[PDB]
Amino acid sequence: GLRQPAPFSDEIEVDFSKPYVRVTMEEACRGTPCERPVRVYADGIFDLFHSGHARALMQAKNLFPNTYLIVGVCSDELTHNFKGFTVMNENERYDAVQHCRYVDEVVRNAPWTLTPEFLAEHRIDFVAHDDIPYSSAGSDDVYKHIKEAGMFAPTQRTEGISTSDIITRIVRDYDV
Amino acid sequence: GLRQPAPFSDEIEVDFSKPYVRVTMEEACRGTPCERPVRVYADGIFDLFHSGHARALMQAKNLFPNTYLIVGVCSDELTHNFKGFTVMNENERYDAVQHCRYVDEVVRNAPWTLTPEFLAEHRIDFVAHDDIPYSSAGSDDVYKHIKEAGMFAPTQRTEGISTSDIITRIVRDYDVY
Ligand SMILES: C[N+](C)(C)CCOP(=O)([O-])OP(=O)(O)OC[C@H]1O[C@@H](n2ccc(N)nc2=O)[C@H](O)[C@@H]1O
Ligand SMILES: C[N+](C)(C)CCOP(=O)([O-])OP(=O)(O)OC[C@H]1O[C@@H](n2ccc(N)nc2=O)[C@H](O)[C@@H]1O
Repeated sequence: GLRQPAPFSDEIEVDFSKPYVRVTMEEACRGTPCERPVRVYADGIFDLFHSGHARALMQAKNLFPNTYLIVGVCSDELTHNFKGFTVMNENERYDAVQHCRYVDEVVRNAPWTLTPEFLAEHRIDFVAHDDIPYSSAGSDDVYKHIKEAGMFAPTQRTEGISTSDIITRIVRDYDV
Repeated sequence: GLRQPAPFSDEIEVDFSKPYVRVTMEEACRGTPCERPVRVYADGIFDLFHSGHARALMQAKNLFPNTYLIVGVCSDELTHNFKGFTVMNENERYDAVQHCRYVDEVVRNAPWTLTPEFLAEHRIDFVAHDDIPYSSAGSDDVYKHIKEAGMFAPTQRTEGISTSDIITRIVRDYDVY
């Protein structure tokens, strides 16, 4: 099956000879050549990595018939600054994502807002995340530019599980 | 890489016109034919499934060059009866193990002590778990017979992470009291 964790982006050599040329939704759905998988990026904190996360990564991996899934995971410094507390530290969250079935590669220290430099450096064809506007603010939606450029592929959240729900059962369990 | 969850054991067509014949450690380490991967079984609760669990599965999957890893996950009733409380219910625990990278198959309602019939029905060659005697009790080690029969392949625990440690950090961080 698989035997080794998904590598960090550092451990893979990319041909910078090939220029950054994206595939359209239409070519991506028809199935790209073996050598040229559609490169999908999904980003997250992935704190208390749970099945809600893995299902999202599963959907992003299946967006197209030949897909290579890159998962960016945000550092503690960024997450603390813009969102709040992490139970698991950055190294533990990098590690958990590496053992997910659907992942092909893990970028550490992922950015909060995606930049043209980052998308070009990782040769990203599409970005996958739920469709709810992510406002971390000074912005209404950090994904707005990605949706506007036609590169956004929405996934569905798994109802009935989340980091907050899990923490909440654990504190309820502890109180009673 | 992979696209679909690891299947549950009931979703897989299994040829029984094939006798239960175990491979020895020695044949296992040399590499079995492509069509006869070494079938390794690892069992657990997998509550708040974390990297220590995943690294145990990773080791079990790497024991031999051509390995098929079957992961047994115990039901809530057994766990509550013999070990203690679960944060995740059995369906959530089953599901999480299905998304682990190293798993080929998942057996639900896994037994507490392995029986000859279970080991035969799933055609298990080796059982992987850490080497600390697991006493649930009326036994000193529920893996005792597996060890004596030569089918036990010990994995190493990942230091510094556990279901308990995680619960403990969460209580410090968010509990009102
Ligand atoms: C901070 N960003 C904007 C750079 C990345 C996104 O940050 P986030 O807060 O959505 O991260 P997260 O770790 O909460 O979720 C990562 C991904 O898993 C998904 N997810 C999470 C919980 C859940 N029950 N179902 C899900 O499908 C989210 O929709 C998201 O697509
Ligand atoms: C109940 N049994 C005997 C049928 C199954 C064993 O039950 P358990 O309590 O060892 O289950 P568990 O979910 O705690 O552990 C599952 C597997 O993960 C391993 N594990 C757990 C935590 C950790 N930090 N490192 C690990 O390597 C355990 O050694 C075991 O091999």
